[PDB]
Amino acid sequence: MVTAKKDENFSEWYTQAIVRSEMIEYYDISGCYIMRPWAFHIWEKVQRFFDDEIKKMGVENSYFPMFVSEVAWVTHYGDSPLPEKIAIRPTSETIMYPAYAKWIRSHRDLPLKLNQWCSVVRWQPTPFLRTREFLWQEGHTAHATEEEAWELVLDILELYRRWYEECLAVPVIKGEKSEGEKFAGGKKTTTVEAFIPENGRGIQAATSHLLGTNFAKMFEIEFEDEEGHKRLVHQTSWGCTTRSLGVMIMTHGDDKGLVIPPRVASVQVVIIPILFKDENTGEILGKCRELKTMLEKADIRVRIDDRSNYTPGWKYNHWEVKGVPLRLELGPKDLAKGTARVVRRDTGEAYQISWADLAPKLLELMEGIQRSLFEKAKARLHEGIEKISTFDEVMPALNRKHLVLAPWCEDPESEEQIKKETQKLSEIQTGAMKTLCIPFDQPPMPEGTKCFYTGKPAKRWTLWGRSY
Amino acid sequence: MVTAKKDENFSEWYTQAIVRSEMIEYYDISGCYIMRPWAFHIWEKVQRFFDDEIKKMGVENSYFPMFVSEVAWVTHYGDSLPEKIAIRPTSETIMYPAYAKWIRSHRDLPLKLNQWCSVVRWEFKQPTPFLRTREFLWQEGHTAHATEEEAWELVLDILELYRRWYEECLAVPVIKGEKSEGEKFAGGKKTTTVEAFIPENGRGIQAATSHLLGTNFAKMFEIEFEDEEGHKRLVHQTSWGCTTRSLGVMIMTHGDDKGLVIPPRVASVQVVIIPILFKDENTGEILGKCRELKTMLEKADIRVRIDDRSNYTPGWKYNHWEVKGVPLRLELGPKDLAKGTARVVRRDTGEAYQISWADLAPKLLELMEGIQRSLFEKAKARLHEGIEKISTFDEVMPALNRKHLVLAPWCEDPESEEQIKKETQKLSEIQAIETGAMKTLCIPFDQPPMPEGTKCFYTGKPAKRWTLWGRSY
Ligand SMILES: [Cl-]
Ligand SMILES: [Cl-]
Ligand SMILES: [Cl-]
Ligand SMILES: [Cl-]
Ligand SMILES: [Cl-]
Ligand SMILES: [Cl-]
Ligand SMILES: [Cl-]
Repeated sequence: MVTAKKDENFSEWYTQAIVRSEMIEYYDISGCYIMRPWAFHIWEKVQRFFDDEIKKMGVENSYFPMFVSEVAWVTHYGDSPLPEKIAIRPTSETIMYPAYAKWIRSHRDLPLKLNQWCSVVRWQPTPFLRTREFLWQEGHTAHATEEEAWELVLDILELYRRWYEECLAVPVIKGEKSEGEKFAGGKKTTTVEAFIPENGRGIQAATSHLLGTNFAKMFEIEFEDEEGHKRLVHQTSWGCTTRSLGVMIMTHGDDKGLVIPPRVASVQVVIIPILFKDENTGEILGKCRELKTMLEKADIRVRIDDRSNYTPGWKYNHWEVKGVPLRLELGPKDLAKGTARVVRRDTGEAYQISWADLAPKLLELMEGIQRSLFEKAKARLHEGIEKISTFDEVMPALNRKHLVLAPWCEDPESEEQIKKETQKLSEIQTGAMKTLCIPFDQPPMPEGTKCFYTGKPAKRWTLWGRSY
Repeated sequence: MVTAKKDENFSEWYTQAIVRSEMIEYYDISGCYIMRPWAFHIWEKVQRFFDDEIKKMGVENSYFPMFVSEVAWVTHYGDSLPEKIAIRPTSETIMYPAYAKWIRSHRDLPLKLNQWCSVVRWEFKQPTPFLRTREFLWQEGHTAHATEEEAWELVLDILELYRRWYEECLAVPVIKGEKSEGEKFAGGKKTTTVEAFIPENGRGIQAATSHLLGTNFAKMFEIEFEDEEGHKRLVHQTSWGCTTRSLGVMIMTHGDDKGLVIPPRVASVQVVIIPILFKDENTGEILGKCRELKTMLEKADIRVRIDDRSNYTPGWKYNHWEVKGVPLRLELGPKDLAKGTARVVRRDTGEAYQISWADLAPKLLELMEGIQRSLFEKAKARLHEGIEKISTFDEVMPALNRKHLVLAPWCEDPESEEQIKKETQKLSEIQAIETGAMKTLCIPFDQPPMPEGTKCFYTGKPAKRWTLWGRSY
């Protein structure tokens, strides 16, 4: 059972929700966690979804060593030292890019498209959101042209929007990072941003980089043009991590614990046979098994919780804290009437559905729930963004736990100034406010509109806020 | 092109085939390889098949951390770490303290976990991709049950999946069996196995294992639960794993002198379309029909690739896809455009078929089935031809020298195995003068009859069970 209130002690509510739903287990190296089936199976769903979509695009998977010759060093084995100290892979570029130079010779070798599903390590932790060790996906492509490369960068970004909005039901905002927030080696970084109302922080959801040609020049990734001319390749890289799970929990969770969007739920309907005195139990258990079969033929994912060592009441709370969307109760009365009682997790509403009507009615409720979760979350995000024009509007907005959309000249130096300044003021009253992205969806920029900070001509509207 | 002959130069053969098929790239750290798609997608398909099957059993996936508090130590970050930390040696050290916390009552049982991941084994000797590597991919399962009976049952269920992984997906025949006391897992009580055979060097190779760990691990980590009557019991555990070795085994089993032969059930591309074009001839007539034929074939779920690359001849493409072991090649030339047919070539036998465009999808599904059945049947016939049923130790060296295994009546005494290993190691060296040790591979589940007085082929003590021996990987 979850006792901490989401809107009162947020970090405590969160720890409760993930721990009490059996998603994680804690561990003696800080920033490292055991990922349990309840969390891992949800990751399987999005992984499957993304994997299928990238295969449609002709992307292939592969696996690279975790060892190369910033860095973390394996220097000893036992007590004997290593004749050469071997590095754990800091980043994949080190290995993939030499290999790309050797595999690419002609335009006939392009585009080259590889992805990896693996875990990675980094070196003040929060489960899912910021960990020393996570699962992710990372893709690296090589093209003959920038247009082709750029088209892939956006296609992936669109898949990341889908992963969040279609699967996780989390609304996200597409945009470019500032010069100071993009990948430093790369030409151009696109991103997806989410928002956590309860502490008003923005959080980067996934990223898709147009890397251009620097790494190609650096690793001599070169190809023969159709006319026989030596050209550099145009590269992209992209990734999305198990952070996405964090955001989903934080977005849809309520006081009773997890709420899982049907489209990614391991168990969509849990069936709970009510036993009170042992005269009707056989018929009841038998019916449930039939309903499971009937529902499964409609692609519904179902688990009968017929464990005899637990009460009906214990089962409700259990499947509620785990966030199963739909609970179906079948007791002696329900059996006699030919019906089942169904309760949605998002709202608590209960329905009495007759056996024949069950598949279509559950299919429909799940769509209702999935959509309802997203729209509620979308409404919240819009409610958390304040359009503003002057810097003095900023601190009052951040105290409302809101983000801000403001006209900015896009001067990198101004962004550092803005970071420092907002940090400084937040202390008097980290607290810093930084660019989250410059949205693809730009409102109009009336002529002569000034940057909200420097007074100079504003170039574009920028999403700002406190951040993870 | 592959230049080494599979039975004359087996190792060289194997090395050419994996590289020229573009299954792997080489890497500056020895025993470490990049696994390119042609290889990795075969891993993807077996993983899918296996992961579907264990979910039906209630096994659930999880992810345990790669680092911990014979070990490889990470000591610095840049130029510098306070506690020297370690790449996870086995998974038991992290997993079993967690099982100890998770298990308290009979209601918590059974507990069935699995992990898909990469592993580092630091000691490898001489490196060969899929066979002897620093890093590999695997799955490892770990369960815990109220009774030994239930766990044992799970062990055998898992072993059955391992037979299916090999025989159904990779068309590799295997033999289920019990390991001997000296070949089993040290700490466990019973260990079952799935063995394969490599005709070209006469070696057996362990394909996968499923262990009845019993309770000694429970005792060591204090994984106890309370009985349904309040008594503290130790859990009965299992574990089981299957690695990328499965692929090296598939490679060895079906390959021939032109290169790889990949079973249609796991081939990344099942049907390569090869437009009979030359440089700057393209008029769209050939590519056009090729694309239509592709679309038509994917409507029957055939995995299809057109090789439209402009700067290679058809002959070079024929060889390139043969080396890669694509099961089926479909050739579309001007002549075929004129006759309303395609010519398709079976990779496994060379046999060619003239097939009319409308017959292609049903005739190709049928061919792929046949290729899949044939690969298994021919490997199974080879497997049973490689096994000699014997009565005494004398018949041993001659059989080893025919690159075969032996099936012998054995008393199962653990010291005899160590002896049988030494003697054969010694006799092999004698011949080298003018490696070689023979061990138990398994005690097969499938027991032929055992007449009343039958003696142990080596000690003369009365024999207990028939036992499969051979030289080994
Ligand atoms: Cl938090
Ligand atoms: Cl899935
Ligand atoms: Cl990346
Ligand atoms: Cl924070
Ligand atoms: Cl070999
Ligand atoms: Cl194991
Ligand atoms: Cl088939």
